[PDB]
Amino acid sequence: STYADYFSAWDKWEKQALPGEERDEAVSRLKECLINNSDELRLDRLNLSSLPDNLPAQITLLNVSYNQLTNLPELPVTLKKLYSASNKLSELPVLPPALESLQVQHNELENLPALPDSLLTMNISYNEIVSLPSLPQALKNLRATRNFLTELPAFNPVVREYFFDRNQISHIPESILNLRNECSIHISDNPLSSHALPALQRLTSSPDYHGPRIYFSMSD
Repeated sequence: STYADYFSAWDKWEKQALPGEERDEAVSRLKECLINNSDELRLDRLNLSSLPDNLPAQITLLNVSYNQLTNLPELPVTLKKLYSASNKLSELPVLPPALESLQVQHNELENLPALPDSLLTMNISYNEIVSLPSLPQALKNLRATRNFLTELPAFNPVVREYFFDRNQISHIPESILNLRNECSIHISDNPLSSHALPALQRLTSSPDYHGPRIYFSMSD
């Protein structure tokens, strides 16, 4: 993509702004990013209902959080960090092959696309997701609070944190019990069996307990 191609598409895109929509500011930022050949582009809090199709191809970080987006365009193949939290996305495009961070919390997602093996961190909290695709083994931080998952996924001592608070999980599987002290699993506010709380209360506070750190209620 050439210089006139970019300025062209961005300039036309800016023309169709609603009142209150900061596409002017967005284009300034787009132009700044291309001129300086920058790795980062931040278009957060610009009241945007969409993005122009052609983002700068060299970017490694894209932040479009806090807008009113409904869809994201195809993403730069080079992208390592995508923040698009607090929008209205109903689905995500295919993810850049080497993405390392995915922050899409507070959207309207129902499904996730395939997750790159490079993924290290993801927050998908406050969406309407019901199942998870296969998880990257490299993944160390997954926040998924307030979705509608009906079960937990199946998982050297690296620090690992899984947040599944406020889902629809009803079964604590034996696979949790085989994780070790380095994994933390947050599981409060799920429709688990009446018995799960006191049962996990006595299990985890025991003198001889080995197994993941489990947070399983609201201090109850």
